[PDB]
Amino acid sequence: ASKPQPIAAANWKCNGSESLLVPLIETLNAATFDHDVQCVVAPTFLHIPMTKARLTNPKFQIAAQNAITRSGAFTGEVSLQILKDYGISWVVLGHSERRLYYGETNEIVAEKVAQACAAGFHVIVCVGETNEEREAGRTAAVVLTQLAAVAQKLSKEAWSRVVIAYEPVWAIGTGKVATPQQAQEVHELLRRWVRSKLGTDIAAQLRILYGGSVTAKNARTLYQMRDINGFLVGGASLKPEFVEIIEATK
Amino acid sequence: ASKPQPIAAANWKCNGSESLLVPLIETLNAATFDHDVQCVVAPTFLHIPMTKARLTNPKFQIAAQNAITRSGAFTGEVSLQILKDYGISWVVLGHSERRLYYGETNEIVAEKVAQACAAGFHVIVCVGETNEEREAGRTAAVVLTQLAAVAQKLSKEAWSRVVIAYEPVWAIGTGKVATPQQAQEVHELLRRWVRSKLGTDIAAQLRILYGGSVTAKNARTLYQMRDINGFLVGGASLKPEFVEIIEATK
Ligand SMILES: O=S(=O)(O)CCCSc1nc2ccccc2s1
Repeated sequence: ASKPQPIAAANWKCNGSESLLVPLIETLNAATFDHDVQCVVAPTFLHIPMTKARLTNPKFQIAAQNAITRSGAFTGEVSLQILKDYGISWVVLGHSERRLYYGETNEIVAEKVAQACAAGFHVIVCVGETNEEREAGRTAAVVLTQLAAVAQKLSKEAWSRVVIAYEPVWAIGTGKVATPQQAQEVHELLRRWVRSKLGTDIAAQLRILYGGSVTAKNARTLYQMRDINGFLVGGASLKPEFVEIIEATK
Repeated sequence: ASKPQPIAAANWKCNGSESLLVPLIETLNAATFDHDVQCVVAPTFLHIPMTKARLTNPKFQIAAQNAITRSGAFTGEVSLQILKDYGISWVVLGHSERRLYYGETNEIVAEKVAQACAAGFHVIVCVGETNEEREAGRTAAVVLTQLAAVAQKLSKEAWSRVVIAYEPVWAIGTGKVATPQQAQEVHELLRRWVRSKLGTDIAAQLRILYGGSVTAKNARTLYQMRDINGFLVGGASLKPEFVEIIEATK
């Protein structure tokens, strides 16, 4: 029925410096919103400590940009347990960049999401087709296969901590945002699939966010679509306009 | 010639928590090392901040366990520039776990090392052959090709900030503890290659660290080997025992 609580998530990706983030964080702290909205900021692992120490806005949660399922002999990686111990309860998993550059198959992503949910994390699970896949008319087949791989490892209860982020690969950092119709069409497909497998309530309460060239200028029109519950913001999240994007979820 | 300054590096891998690392750090801080030695601790990115704010032992430098060549749209990753801005001047690259689980090829490792050196970092370059490769009699071909790949991208002057770590992946991967003799067998060929391809000066100043199983029990015997200049320690580097391992390089 009515839309669940919206989410405005910032993916700073592999960017940042203390001198840059300090002022940015202060802007976030001074920002107020008159509607219920879950704001999220995902710094690089290296910047999580300074962010957690400085960010005070209660409507904000800190998320890691990735994580592996187990602590151990995995040089260079950061596990969910390590993040949990540090007080981080949100995490982005399966980002297109990780599926494409760092060998994250649908199954690997699913294992990550499964362990994250079991660990009590709110997970922003990313899905999305490439330009070639959309041109070949494989969009639905692709995103449903990505989502299905994850769902198969989750229990019914786990969905209360699951968030889906649809980011068409052709819309990431290209300045070519999906039209409201294009986004709505996929969000519908995703939610309808979830409903067929998990029921009315879970499908209705599920937040499905759009990501890919989202800006303060195109955010409002996108958010008004019936099946869009917020955004995963890349480039514009490291700018002051990110506050306007949040306001766009009112 | 005499051995150059030894290095005792701790690779904490994907392990750590405030409760574990604080006591260990203060234990390292309390220890006093009378000889010339470069100590290194490589915490996960998440723990680098607490380590930098707490580590005081004068013999220590803090290193990252990995890094990518550039900042940008690489969700989950940390770039060399972000680390440098944070004040981290040491980095481990090409560790077997990344070459095996995260598809880091010789070219990828070589490129990372080249940009690292260009960025002014001291780099611990990891090389090593698997059990299969060793059983096929390919130890030399494998490790030297890995080393050659990185060597081709560097200039002679860069080696002053390069460090090689030999990982007997064949031993680690089979749950075995390589003997000082098996360790030295590879260090001998590694230095022979460096001596003939890069120069007598480079070979004499180059630290070639043993990255196999090192504990307070076998550290001294390993360091006694002619071509071993220290270690890249695993599990034991997370224990107070690491103090004795460092002392074994005297
Ligand atoms: O060479 S293989 O690909 O068969 C094994 C590589 C070791 S990676 C892994 N190590 C552990 C250890 C405990 C639990 C789960 C895992 S996955």
